[PDB]
Amino acid sequence: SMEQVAMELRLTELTRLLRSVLDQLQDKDPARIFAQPVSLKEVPDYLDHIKHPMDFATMRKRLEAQGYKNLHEFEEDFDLIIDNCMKYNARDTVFYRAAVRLRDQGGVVLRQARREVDSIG
Repeated sequence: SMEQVAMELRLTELTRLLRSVLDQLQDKDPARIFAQPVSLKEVPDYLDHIKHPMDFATMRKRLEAQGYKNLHEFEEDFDLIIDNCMKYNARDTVFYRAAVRLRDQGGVVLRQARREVDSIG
């Protein structure tokens, strides 16, 4: 149908907007602490602590399969990256501090993406 195709053009455009959001959020992590999954070879107990691991490469794979239906789902994944880090790592670590900075900095980007999604439909 024509409706299904119109829908698919909107998801494609949302995917387009979310890709730009993702790049902007990832720039706020120049150390690349959040680029890749936590290694289970290097942190063998990780899944005993963290039930839903997340990272920017995993988000990108979902993104390119158009697996984000709306901004809320994309934000959920971003929040996992931060929230998992802040639990597993203590307050006085470079990792925890990097998460705080990414949250703070990403907030600005997410604030305007929400306006852009509502605005453009």
